[PDB]
Amino acid sequence: ALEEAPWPPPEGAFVGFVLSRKEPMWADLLALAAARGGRVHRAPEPYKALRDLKEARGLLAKDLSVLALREGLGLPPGDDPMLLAYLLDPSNTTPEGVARRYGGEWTEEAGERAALSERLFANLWGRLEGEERLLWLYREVERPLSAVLAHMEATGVRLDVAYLRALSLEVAEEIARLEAEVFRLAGHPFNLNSRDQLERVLFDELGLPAIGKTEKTGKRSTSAAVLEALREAHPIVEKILQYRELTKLKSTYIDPLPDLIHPRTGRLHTRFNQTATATGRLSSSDPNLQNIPVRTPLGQRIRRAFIAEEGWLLVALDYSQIELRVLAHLSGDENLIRVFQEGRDIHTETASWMFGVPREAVDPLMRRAAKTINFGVLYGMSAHRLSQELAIPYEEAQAFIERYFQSFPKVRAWIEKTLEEGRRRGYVETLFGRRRYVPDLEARVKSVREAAERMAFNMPVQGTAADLMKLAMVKLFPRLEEMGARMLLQVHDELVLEAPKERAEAVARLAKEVMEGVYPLAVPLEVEVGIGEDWLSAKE
DNA sequence: ACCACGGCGC
DNA sequence: AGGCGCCGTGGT
Ligand SMILES: [Mg+2]
Ligand SMILES: [Mg+2]
Repeated sequence: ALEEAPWPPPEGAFVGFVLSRKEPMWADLLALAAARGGRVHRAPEPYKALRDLKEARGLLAKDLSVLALREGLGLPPGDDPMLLAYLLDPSNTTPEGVARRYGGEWTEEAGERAALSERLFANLWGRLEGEERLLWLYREVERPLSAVLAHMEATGVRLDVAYLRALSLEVAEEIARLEAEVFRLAGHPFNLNSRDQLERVLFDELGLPAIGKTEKTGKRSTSAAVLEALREAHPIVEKILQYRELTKLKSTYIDPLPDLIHPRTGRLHTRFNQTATATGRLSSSDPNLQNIPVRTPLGQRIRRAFIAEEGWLLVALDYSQIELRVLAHLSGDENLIRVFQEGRDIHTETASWMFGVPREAVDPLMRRAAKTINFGVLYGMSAHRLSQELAIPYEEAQAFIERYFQSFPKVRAWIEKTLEEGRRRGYVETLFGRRRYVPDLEARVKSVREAAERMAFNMPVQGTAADLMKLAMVKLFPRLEEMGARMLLQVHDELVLEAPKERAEAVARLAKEVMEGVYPLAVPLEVEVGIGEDWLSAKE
């Protein structure tokens, strides 16, 4: 019943804190408190009081550690019931949600957050009793990873502001050309960013066929699915798509980046979240690195903005084909495993297995087919979309999917076994036992059920790839710290480091070894490494 | 400002 | 290929 004692707290208290805004690097610490045995201790001066703690334990511990690091304090994050909640069920992604689900309330008062953290931790710890695989993940991956991520977020990355000015101008110049042409074809200016105004132009004024409908507003859609089907019905459609692409790039990944350069540090502090996704993959925000375009040369132009400090270099490491390697491991398909053991081009081999021709006879269009099939099958691409993407009949798409499963029958078996297990147990799991609940496999609606089926056989693969990277980051960090090198960015299956140019080569060698050897699979883990003054130069 | 929403990236 | 972070719009 509310025992309130003075600051400082006994060792092993849980902390609660309130920030002026959600982003710790940019926030003022408004209040700080700790709780132990349900006894709450409120700090009189929060920043001063941070020096009394030896670690941050509690909800959003990593975020307090980032802010402490900004302030020159080494306050590592430790136990956090968010990590436990996320292990129990990855739909647990926010403190508000976790309190709602398991008891208590996420409020705006630091003492209450401290008390909540303590009770939630005990509760969730009990709920994990006997779950040895999740507990292994907590101890070997999640808790130690949180300290790595704190350092990554607090360190940040240098941007090339002169380059971004030049890129901005170039893109602005092309947007203006496209804009003028859309208006010339429409016969009058209008707001190209307004889908409502664009709907009226395309379908009422120009009279084009309206295929699809919006999802909730019930109007004629102007989505790329519609426009693609009309790219010939009128030249304005192609210009709209080009304009949309550039404006999305500019407004998302050019215009906002310089404003994200911190006044104190001179660096951009991408935020990393380890309890955000269905699969266990790390997420980033401000900016979201995952959605920098990867197909287009546009994406490359953004990566070029990320540069090393003067006298340093960036080292970029990528797990080549890790999703397919994991699929090979999980399915045990001996044909797929052989491709990788033999160190062969996986798409050329797939093509040559698929088509029963020698690898020398595989032409680029065949390799493109194999590549699309490889990932189509992984991601649950339909025959209809496959037929669009390769520009072949629908029946030929169907045949090509069946040819793949004939060649890789244990991949077919594994997908069906995985769906059966998910339907039986209500969840699927990764190699390490990270678990995702999949209730909608029972869904009545075809669309919703099929989405659940894709999640069911994607999560084991994606989440194994995720935890391999996360384990590798945990293993690598202490070794980099000792070389005076640092971890900066993680996205997809890639890790970006920064090191003094004198030690960049040795750092690369060390990181490649650690990542390739993180865990033994039925196939080799292969890491592509590059070194450069900017991220584009390092990963090309 | 707040919100839901279309649209789009992965 | 395939839940959500992101942008700008239009409503209040
Ligand atoms: Mg685009
Ligand atoms: Mg929405």
